[PDB]
Amino acid sequence: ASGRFNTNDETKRIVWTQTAGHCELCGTDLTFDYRAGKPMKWGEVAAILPASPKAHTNDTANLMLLCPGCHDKIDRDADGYPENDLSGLHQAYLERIRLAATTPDGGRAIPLIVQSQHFQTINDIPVRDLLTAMSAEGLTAFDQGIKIAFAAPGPRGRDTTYWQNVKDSVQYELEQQLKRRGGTYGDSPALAVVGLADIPALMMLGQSIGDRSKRLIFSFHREHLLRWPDQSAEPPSFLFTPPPNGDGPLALVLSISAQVPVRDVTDALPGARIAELSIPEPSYAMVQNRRVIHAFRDALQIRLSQLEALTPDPIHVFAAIPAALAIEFGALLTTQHQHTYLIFDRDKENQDRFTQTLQLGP
Amino acid sequence: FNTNDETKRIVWTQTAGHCELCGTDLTFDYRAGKPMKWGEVAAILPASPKGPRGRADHDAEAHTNDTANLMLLCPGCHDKIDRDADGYPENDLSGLHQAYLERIRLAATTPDGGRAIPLIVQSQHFQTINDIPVRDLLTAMSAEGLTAFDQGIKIAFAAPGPRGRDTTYWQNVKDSVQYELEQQLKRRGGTYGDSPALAVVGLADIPALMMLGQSIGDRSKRLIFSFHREHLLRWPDQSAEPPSFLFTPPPNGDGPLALVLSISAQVPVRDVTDALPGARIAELSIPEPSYAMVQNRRVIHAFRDALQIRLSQLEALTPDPIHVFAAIPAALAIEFGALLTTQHQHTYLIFDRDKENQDRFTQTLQLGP
Amino acid sequence: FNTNDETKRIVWTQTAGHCELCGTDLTFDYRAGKPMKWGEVAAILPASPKGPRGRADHDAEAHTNDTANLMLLCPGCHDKIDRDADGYPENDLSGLHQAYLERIRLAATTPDGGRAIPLIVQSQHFQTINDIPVRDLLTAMSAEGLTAFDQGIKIAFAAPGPRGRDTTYWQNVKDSVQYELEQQLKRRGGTYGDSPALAVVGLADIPALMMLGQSIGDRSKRLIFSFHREHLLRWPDQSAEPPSFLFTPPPNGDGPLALVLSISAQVPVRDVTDALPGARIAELSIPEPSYAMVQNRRVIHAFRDALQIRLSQLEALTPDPIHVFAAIPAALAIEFGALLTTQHQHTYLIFDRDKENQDRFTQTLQLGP
Amino acid sequence: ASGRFNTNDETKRIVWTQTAGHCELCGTDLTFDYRAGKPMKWGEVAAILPASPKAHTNDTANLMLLCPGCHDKIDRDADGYPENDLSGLHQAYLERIRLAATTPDGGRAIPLIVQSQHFQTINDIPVRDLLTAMSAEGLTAFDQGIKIAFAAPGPRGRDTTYWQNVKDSVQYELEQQLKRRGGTYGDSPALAVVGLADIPALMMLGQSIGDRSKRLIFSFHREHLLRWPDQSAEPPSFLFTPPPNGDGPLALVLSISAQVPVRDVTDALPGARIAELSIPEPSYAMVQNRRVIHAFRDALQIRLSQLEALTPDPIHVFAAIPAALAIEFGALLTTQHQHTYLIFDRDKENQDRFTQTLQLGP
DNA sequence: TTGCTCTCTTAAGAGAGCA
DNA sequence: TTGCTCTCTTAAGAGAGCA
Ligand SMILES: Nc1nc2c(ncn2[C@@H]2O[C@@H]3COP(=O)(O)O[C@@H]4[C@H](O)[C@@H](COP(=O)(O)O[C@H]3[C@H]2O)O[C@H]4n2cnc3c(N)ncnc32)c(=O)[nH]1
Ligand SMILES: Nc1nc2c(ncn2[C@@H]2O[C@@H]3COP(=O)(O)O[C@@H]4[C@H](O)[C@@H](COP(=O)(O)O[C@H]3[C@H]2O)O[C@H]4n2cnc3c(N)ncnc32)c(=O)[nH]1
Ligand SMILES: Nc1nc2c(ncn2[C@@H]2O[C@@H]3COP(=O)(O)O[C@@H]4[C@H](O)[C@@H](COP(=O)(O)O[C@H]3[C@H]2O)O[C@H]4n2cnc3c(N)ncnc32)c(=O)[nH]1
Ligand SMILES: Nc1nc2c(ncn2[C@@H]2O[C@@H]3COP(=O)(O)O[C@@H]4[C@H](O)[C@@H](COP(=O)(O)O[C@H]3[C@H]2O)O[C@H]4n2cnc3c(N)ncnc32)c(=O)[nH]1
Ligand SMILES: [Zn+2]
Ligand SMILES: [Zn+2]
Ligand SMILES: [Zn+2]
Ligand SMILES: [Zn+2]
Repeated sequence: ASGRFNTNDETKRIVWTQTAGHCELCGTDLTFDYRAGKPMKWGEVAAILPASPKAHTNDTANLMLLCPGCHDKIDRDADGYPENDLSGLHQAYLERIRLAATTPDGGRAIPLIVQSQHFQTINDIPVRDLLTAMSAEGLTAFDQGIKIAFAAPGPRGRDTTYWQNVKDSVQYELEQQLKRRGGTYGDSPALAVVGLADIPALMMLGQSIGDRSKRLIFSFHREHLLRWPDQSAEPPSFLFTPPPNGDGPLALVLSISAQVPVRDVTDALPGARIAELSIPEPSYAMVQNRRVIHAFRDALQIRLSQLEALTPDPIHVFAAIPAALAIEFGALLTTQHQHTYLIFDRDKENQDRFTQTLQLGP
Repeated sequence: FNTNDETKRIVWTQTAGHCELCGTDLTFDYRAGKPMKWGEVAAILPASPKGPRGRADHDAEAHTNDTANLMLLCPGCHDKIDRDADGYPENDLSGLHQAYLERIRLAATTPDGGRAIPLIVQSQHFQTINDIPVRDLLTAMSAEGLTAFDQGIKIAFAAPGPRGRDTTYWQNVKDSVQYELEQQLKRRGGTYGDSPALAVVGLADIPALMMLGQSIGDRSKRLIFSFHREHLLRWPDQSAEPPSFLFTPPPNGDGPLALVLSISAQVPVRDVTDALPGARIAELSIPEPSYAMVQNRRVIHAFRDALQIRLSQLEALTPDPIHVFAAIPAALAIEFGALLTTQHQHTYLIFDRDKENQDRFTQTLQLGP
Repeated sequence: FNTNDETKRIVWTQTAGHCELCGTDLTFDYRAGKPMKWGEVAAILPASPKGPRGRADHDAEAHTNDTANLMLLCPGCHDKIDRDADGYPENDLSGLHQAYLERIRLAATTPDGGRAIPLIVQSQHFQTINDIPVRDLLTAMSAEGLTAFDQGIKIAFAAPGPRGRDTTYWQNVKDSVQYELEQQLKRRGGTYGDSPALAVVGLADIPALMMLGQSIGDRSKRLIFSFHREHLLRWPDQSAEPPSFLFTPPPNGDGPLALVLSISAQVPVRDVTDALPGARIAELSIPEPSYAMVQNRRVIHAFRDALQIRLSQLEALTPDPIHVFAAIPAALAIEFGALLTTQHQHTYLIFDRDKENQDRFTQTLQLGP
Repeated sequence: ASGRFNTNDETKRIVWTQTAGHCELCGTDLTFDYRAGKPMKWGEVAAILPASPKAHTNDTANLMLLCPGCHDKIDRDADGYPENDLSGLHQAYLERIRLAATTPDGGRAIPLIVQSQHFQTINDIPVRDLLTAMSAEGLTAFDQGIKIAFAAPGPRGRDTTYWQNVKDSVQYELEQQLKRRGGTYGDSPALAVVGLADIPALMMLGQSIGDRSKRLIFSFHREHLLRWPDQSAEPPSFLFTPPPNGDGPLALVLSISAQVPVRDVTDALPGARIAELSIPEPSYAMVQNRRVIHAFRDALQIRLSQLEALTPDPIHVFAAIPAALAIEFGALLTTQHQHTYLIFDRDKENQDRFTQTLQLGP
């Protein structure tokens, strides 16, 4: 349409970069020639047009990149300016490109390693291993990682005070690091967390971090370490057997890492009515990727909704589950609603007898 | 063995002139104000096989101008990846490169979808951090073609005090929804015009989110978004078919009418009748209650349609208030509120789980006229 | 013409291995976890006279190892100053260089002064942004030798609602001072030990800051800091002599006893008697009321001593409450509160300016037993 | 004392850098030899000692730099480890060095230029000029500056609605940019602001920004532009003449840029009782540095405390003051306390007649 | 078993005949 | 009046005789 707008080569380079080399009206990639091995004729495969009718109309930011076909459908005056205003559409297009181009700063993250004193001695997880696993997924620490070890219990054992001090220790550290807002919008950083400790302690870590913020669990794997064994693996089916009817105490057995024998459960809890969540082939190596953790939580909560409806009384939990799953179990039970859960764990200093160690509830 | 000028121009173009590893803008110096191209076109596999990530089986000449091997980096990111090859291996750099490039391509091919005011409303009544990232809402908006003129509004309720969610707490929630939000929309009004749509995501007390919905319904157009435990602000599955919303009508009687919503979880009847003796329970539910069920916005719209039907039926049964006991996702709480704006002008008394009374349901806010 | 290794080692040493223009740590890569020296020793005046800031009268060889011409910079800051010489001229770069070096030298020669918990308490009752920077408190602490194990506690009151500073507002202020703060000190307790001192700075409602002082007095040791309109958290003048705190005793009578504090400004009597008819006014003042008068902590201590005297005298005059009308700096409001902890256990009724009643003084909080 | 701890050269370089090359117990600069032209003997002028008695005792971060004199007063075992723990003192010393080394990120800042439509046309202030003035003082923008121009008034004039829309426009922009927290501690950025507009509008900008945050005013100077004329200049004395006694309206004349004639004040305000704040030599060029602005505010508030005490009635303001001073005047009057001020300004389209244009108050 | 001199590597702008 | 080839500049690590 009538005239054409003139641009020097420097202006062309600027407009091509801020648009990512696509037509702003149809989205066609105007670098097709290069992708094909043909030389780029930058000034032939694109037209540059001011977005507004004819004193910043020529400022680079108010200049548009269009393919020739879309440029030909634009009515223009003898100077190459549009007759109708496309400023809104153009500024919107630039905004979508910037949001995508700035997405890497959405990775700002706090590293957090939590261990028992025992696994810290036998199987220390250094910050370096968490950082490289974080980096490969786009999660970017900006300061020193938090590396915590759960305090050893005194004579009173792991009583309510012990567990409340654990939760305060973890949350004090997290909140200080979650004040370190940054990036394009001032968002709090993401949390990148790995745990290796007894299952009740790991559930208390889940109680501490919750599941209502940008948070990514990582997992320590005997063979693959902090790297995910297989990003393309599909989560397994989580099989459920419902509890028999009766008045005995309700028990939830989680047979994920291994098959828990019923006799060990009824030894610790006489009269137990066992409901069980299992997978077809229990294995210590089952946490192939993060989706497995998400799938476990989804299946678990579906069944806890059924079990909590069955009775007002506590649900007694006997879990053989991987560490990353134990954290997600704790984080799931952080709504306002609180059913009473009594967590049993095997005491390795008392011939692996299931022992009640933790209570979650109102 | 140098990268030619056409290829460097392509690298700058397909990355939009930002660092692929940290997102900083490399086309301008914001400190002193001069346009400048201060990035570096960086090689993943080096020319020298002795360099970082060096390999003997790498034909350097066959890849000098291969943009699969060339990243736009700030000088600092570039200096670090060349000093720590084991920490920044080829396969990890290549995957981040391809992922960065694909996000830009998808933004460039997304058609304009209009404008909206981003609105985040979140509570502090959990015993854990609760925080919706702004970037993630803006990104979900952008995936649908929606842009905004600023990063929008973010309201965080004051936390409960030493007495829990008491009368003062709920006064404060009201003031946040009915005064603070309105004052911030007024200020930003003008930039967005006469009737700007609100792109809204909530994660807050269920009675609060119902009050928000009522307040924003009608007054403004609305595009609902949802926070999801696995997918955050991204819709889990745009192809998922909504579930069936099963309704159970109340028994006949003179007892108080209760509307139970069992969507996130099965609400036990014993807990309703303990709070409201003689309750005549009507229930909306899905076949498999689950926290994860908000798969796409069509799920939200199907809930609305199913409940709009049932609410008019229940208000006919009696002129006395309807008592709500709801285990529902946060986005559905907002939609429930929006149904009560001007049409369903019956009094609704909202019950909620009370951590100060052993998880019993107690009465919180009254909605309606 | 290259900088020798000894001089580069000096540059890295005197800058503590951080970028002199942006403060980033250049001794470590936090993303992937490897110690690495990723900075650059940069020349202000270049070797080539054609380069950025180039000059013909610069003997490059006489300055190759002159640390007055050499800055430790990140690669990005370095790349920008070399691309915009007019935006980053020699005289501006040299001044920032010398200022960076002198701050490090002063920190290194500051003797250890102990530990303290940083505590910021601020309101939202102004019609403008109100925000005390954390860095500035930590820096004032460090100038006195005080360090902390974390950046400390920062409490921001909820803003007034649509009814102004009503009963709900003051309940919330109380909960912030008496529950939120105590819960955060409990959590951080253990790291700081049995009796950790609080390095406290307030900028909040005068009655709130008095309530804070009462709550923190005795319970904990205290190092008071002050926000100043010109100097921020830095003491304006450590050599300034405190002013004389002039006291005017109340007239004899049976009327209500009023304590007027005219330190920031002269409180008009008409405004006291309008709020409290029959008031018998005692007044503490300085010769020249001014918002700027908190020149150093000795000024604060002199106010405390002057007022401790007068408060015991006034409580003897009558067992009925003392009515406070105060135009005082925020740090003195905190100290007033601390005097009322366990010693002055008389009832004090705090009046404040009310924007909802045309700037009249109205009653707010009651302090005491 | 007995043994000595051994370090390789790489460890020495790390310890010297994290301590800034000073003795951690006495603060002596151990780079004295270099400053004198003598070669550095790094291993002779300093000793490196673990801070804690004898498994991170040898980690670089737990290693101390001491001068030989202070090292000799440390009792050590045969391995060179201290017998008493200096970990607390050492970690404190490192913390003070880091706080100083990170001080440049305390400069993160939002640029803000505010102008009238008139001065935007006649004397546009580009962002570049503000940025370079910011940069020279250590203030560092991270995104595009805000550049606002006050809306022209409609038929109703600059009424209360006009002025409330100004204040909302300014505060909306500021607060969005003050969400861009960052740096070491998550602080909101500093505001760097320059105004060039009519004095009432500039006072409304001061009402919008306040004086209770990290904020630095800049000033446009006819000769020196946005750069300060003279950083070493001492502020002038601000002379005050008190108002005569009577019942007429109270007027505050500010004769800073120029001497305001009394007849112009009494023409606009019959019966005016004039109090005046002036300097010895009024001049358009008087804003030599930022301390001048601070000094003006301190002197002004001292006198406003006197005048507001004199009468409950409004104070009528007739100001010939520089633009930067007009902003600080507006920001001063943002406490909870509010006396009524009526601002008169010369109407350049009505032969420069002083005209009441703005009211500040409860 | 540094711990000084000189070569090497990687990025960039500059400019020189020509398009 | 780019708009490809080759030289130039600035930083760094590497390593080679020697300390
Ligand atoms: N076989 C079996 N195991 C049972 C039974 N009843 C309970 N369990 C417990 O389940 C866990 C299974 O081992 P895991 O490696 O899959 O998960 C553990 C667990 O989450 C956490 C703490 O260890 P532990 O107390 O031994 O719990 C073990 C078992 O007692 O950390 C995980 N963990 C432990 N070591 C590692 C490691 N090297 N790598 C990764 N994760 C680890 C029952 O009947 N049978
Ligand atoms: N399981 C269960 N929950 C019940 C029962 N009776 C009442 N409830 C309440 O329903 C909500 C279910 O959690 P949700 O995540 O599906 O939805 C909540 C809700 O819309 C809002 C506020 O949370 P809350 O007050 O805890 O209400 C919770 C429960 O108390 O926000 C949603 N929400 C909370 N956490 C998240 C999260 N991490 N991600 C997304 N949305 C969230 C009953 O019997 N059983
Ligand atoms: N001029 C004047 N002020 C009066 C009168 N009657 C009562 N007042 C109140 O005194 C305070 C004086 O301001 P200040 O800055 O010296 O101290 C305040 C005060 O300690 C706290 C809360 O502010 P506010 O409620 O406005 O109380 C203001 C006034 O209403 O914080 C201090 N504070 C406020 N702003 C700042 C700031 N920018 N920098 C530092 N401290 C600040 C009366 O007749 N006249
Ligand atoms: N001579 C004189 N001036 C009087 C009298 N009564 C009132 N005034 C006003 O004072 C201002 C003095 O000029 P300034 O340059 O020192 O400050 C102005 C003012 O702060 C703002 C708007 O300008 P204006 O409306 O002309 O106010 C002028 C006068 O009317 O911006 C400042 N300003 C204007 N132009 C510039 C500039 N080029 N550079 C810097 N600042 C400027 C009275 O009796 N006599
Ligand atoms: Zn097109
Ligand atoms: Zn980068
Ligand atoms: Zn830097
Ligand atoms: Zn010493």
